[PDB]
Amino acid sequence: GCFEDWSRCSPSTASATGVLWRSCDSYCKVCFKADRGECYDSPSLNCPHRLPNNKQCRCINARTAKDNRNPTCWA
Repeated sequence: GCFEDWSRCSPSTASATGVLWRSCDSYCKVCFKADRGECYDSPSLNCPHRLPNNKQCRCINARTAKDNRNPTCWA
C-alpha cells in the first residue's frame, strides 16, 4: 500500500514531492529508454504519502543504461 510511484502509470493518487517519486514509468522512459515502467508498490508496506520507500519499478524493454540527458533522469 505505497501508492505515489505506483501512481506514475496508475492514474489514481495524484501526488509527488521532492524526489517526485518519478522512479517508475517516468524514469524508465527517458532514462533507460524503456518501453514502460511497472508501477507497483512495495506490498510489505502501507504508507500514506511521502513514501520514502516508494521507489520501485521495473523498466520494461529498457534499451539504454542510466542516462543523464534529461533533468528527470537526474537521480
